[PDB]
Amino acid sequence: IDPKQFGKVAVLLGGNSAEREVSLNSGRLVLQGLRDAGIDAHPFDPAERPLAALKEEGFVRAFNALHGGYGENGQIQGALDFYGIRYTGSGVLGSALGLDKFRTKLVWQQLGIPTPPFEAVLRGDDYEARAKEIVAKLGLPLFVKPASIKVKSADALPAALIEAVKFDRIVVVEKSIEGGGEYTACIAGNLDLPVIRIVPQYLIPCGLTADEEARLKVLARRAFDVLGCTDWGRADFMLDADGNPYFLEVNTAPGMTDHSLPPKAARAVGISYQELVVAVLALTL
Repeated sequence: IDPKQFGKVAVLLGGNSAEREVSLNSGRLVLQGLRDAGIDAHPFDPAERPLAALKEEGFVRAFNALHGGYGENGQIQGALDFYGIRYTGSGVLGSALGLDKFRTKLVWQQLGIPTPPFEAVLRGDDYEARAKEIVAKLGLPLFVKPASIKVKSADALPAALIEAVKFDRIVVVEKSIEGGGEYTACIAGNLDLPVIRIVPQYLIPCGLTADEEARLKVLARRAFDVLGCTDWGRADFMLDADGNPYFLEVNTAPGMTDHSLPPKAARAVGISYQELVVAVLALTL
């Protein structure tokens, strides 16, 4: 790909979210890789510059290296769509739905994409009542995940429901999957990237058979695509003790630091950092 085909590129980085510092780190490295590949790239921090400057300064496309908040929830995607600026990763629906664990899991359940069973808790519920019904119906341990804390005993759940409804009007109480591990499949166009095991480090080889890895990647890519997400991201999943997968969530704005997942997945099969960034930007052509 001739670098001049990309035109003038903005690397979106920084922003106003809690994850600002990680985004600066991603962005600085994406910018450098693009510039090393000959691409006319420039940083653009939307916490500090007005979004209209993109059109006014002739930027034709953006590599989005923002994390969290408006960088990942469809807001900046919508605003860029409106200004005619192409960008990496998922459009408005994919991004909005991808950050919404509740609706992601409803879509999955209805389309047969396996995902851990769960109950919803809503700001204003009888917290003490629900806890009782939820532990009875689902078991322990549970995870309390605000839609947009691990709980191991029944009487600890109320306090966690009270606390988690402070962060979202909708709280997903999810059954924990035991005995298999946590994994992630990085998605970057048609690049064939290996499954990574996540140890709460990132572990390659993930320790599954090549056949299992191959079928889980197809399934992962489907879990991602059915939400409207396209081109670039991750799908996280648990395996139970027999190797049955359960998808947890997707990520539509993955880290691009030197210690982030996709660079580690890429390097493991001989794809350099620079090649990864160029290929992900290439999808916007």
